[PDB]
Amino acid sequence: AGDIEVTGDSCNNYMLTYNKVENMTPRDLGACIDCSARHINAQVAKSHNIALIWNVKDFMSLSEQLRKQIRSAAKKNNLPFKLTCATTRQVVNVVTTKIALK
Repeated sequence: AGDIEVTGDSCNNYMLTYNKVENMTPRDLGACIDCSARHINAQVAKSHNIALIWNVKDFMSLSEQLRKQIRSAAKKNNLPFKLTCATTRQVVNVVTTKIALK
């Protein structure tokens, strides 16, 4: 694979709405809920200059299938994807959707 930027600020565990919920395995769905991952619209993220900042341990908890799907969606939409060891969450100033089946 290769290089991802590593930042030191808070994470958001945001993933694009292109990664549909019904297309994940029960394992990856549980991992997203366990790390409180949220859905954000791509054009919504681009206007607010929002980057995809994932906690390293939380990103690791996802299957490699979904891990590649998230970074591929960010690249497709010219959105930066970052990793961090920070566990503090980004203050949410943009509308996002909780990932669940509800």
